[PDB]
Amino acid sequence: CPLMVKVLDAVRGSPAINVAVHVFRKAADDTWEPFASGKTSESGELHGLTTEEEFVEGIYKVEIDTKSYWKALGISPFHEHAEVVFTANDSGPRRYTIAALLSPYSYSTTAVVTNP
Amino acid sequence: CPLMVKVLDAVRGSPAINVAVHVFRKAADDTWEPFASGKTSESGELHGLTTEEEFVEGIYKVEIDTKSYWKALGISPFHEHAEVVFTANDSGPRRYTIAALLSPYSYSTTAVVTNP
Amino acid sequence: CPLMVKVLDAVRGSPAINVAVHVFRKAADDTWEPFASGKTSESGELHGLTTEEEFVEGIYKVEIDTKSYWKALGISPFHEHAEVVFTANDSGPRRYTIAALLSPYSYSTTAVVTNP
Amino acid sequence: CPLMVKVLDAVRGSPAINVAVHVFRKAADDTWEPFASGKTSESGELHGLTTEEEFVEGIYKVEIDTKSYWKALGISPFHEHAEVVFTANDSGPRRYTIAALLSPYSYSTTAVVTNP
Ligand SMILES: [Re]
Ligand SMILES: [Re]
Ligand SMILES: [Re]
Ligand SMILES: [Re]
Repeated sequence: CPLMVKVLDAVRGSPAINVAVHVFRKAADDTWEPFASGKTSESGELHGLTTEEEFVEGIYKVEIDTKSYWKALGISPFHEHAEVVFTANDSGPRRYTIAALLSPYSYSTTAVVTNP
Repeated sequence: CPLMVKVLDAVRGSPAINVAVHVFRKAADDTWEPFASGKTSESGELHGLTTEEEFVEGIYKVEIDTKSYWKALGISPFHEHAEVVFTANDSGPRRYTIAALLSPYSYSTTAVVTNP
Repeated sequence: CPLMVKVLDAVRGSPAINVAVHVFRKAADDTWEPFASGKTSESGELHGLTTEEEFVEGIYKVEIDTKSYWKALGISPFHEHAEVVFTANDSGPRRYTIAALLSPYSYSTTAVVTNP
Repeated sequence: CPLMVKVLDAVRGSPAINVAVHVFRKAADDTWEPFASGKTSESGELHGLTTEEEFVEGIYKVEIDTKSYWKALGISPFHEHAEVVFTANDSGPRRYTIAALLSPYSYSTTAVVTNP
């Protein structure tokens, strides 16, 4: 419940299905440790990355790999990786939605952060 | 010139060229009155809409004829047109740049106000 | 189920609660007829505007009035109305989400259009 | 100059001034190599990053130090920095303009490619 990633295609007005998502957390030594991963559903969303027990304060990186999405559309992408880096839970637990909007020459990302 | 409009196409990664733009100003009876109109240049820009003297404080609406633009490129888009409203306060001379970024199912608009 | 409007605040990373939403449909005579209305919930979303029986093909306008949201934040907005106009159901029934992202000097809107 | 970066602040409706920008180029071993860096001017622009000869085909990452920018304005933002990737193909001379629009919880990036 506390972390959900959503990916949308601005050209098609559609969810982006089968986008690979990787989450890393910055460790003590300043390296990126693996945290969680998954693939977006039919609705362009990925739920169940983590639990409130595991999603502690820290610096997180969310990566998306869109190759499979673009190729399913018959598109040969010129690049296919996007990353965002943020601080989480630093004023207490919140629920986070990280949304990306894709097009060929533009990219947006927005975070919505709510209470219970 | 105190008012410029700039339009960008996120599908082509290009200025949006020859796009029709209409600017309206809210009248005292709450109707939108025509103010100026034009078509974007080869750089995606439209200047010469107003002199400094004609550009008074008020609530302005910029309407961008995205429908015709996308259809001319063989694309059937979502919106009939793109619209943004912006307010000009009274001030010393200020330049207002209205920037739109277009995709077939999404757009974003920003008003940049600078003291020249 | 077929039409949902969502409004988000990009400054705060939050849903925009109590935003008034009005939907109009273009009639035979080219006037805008009232269609539906409501207010966004805690989650920034408004569901239950219409039913598949009523949401027929046509040209629709979705208006938002953000005054109550901004004033609750202690903000005195310089304008507080946004509109989008689109064609619906023209290739068969779809579900539509119309999302707006607000900030003081920018505005985005995106439509996501899916099947069952 | 064939590469320019432009950064806009959606909270203030202004160019984002004195913002640090780093540009990296992907190397043959898949690492990001430093390419150039600078700070935005009073118009929100950064030019002089590269000569035409140094700007070869490749995959480029533009990192914008949004964290420091927002903190300097008294705002605690979501992202540690903003990142966009763009690819340059081999071609006749082309100008690449990378445009970012910043809010504390959202940003959008676009690559505009023009034939001068
Ligand atoms: Re991508
Ligand atoms: Re404004
Ligand atoms: Re608004
Ligand atoms: Re690109």
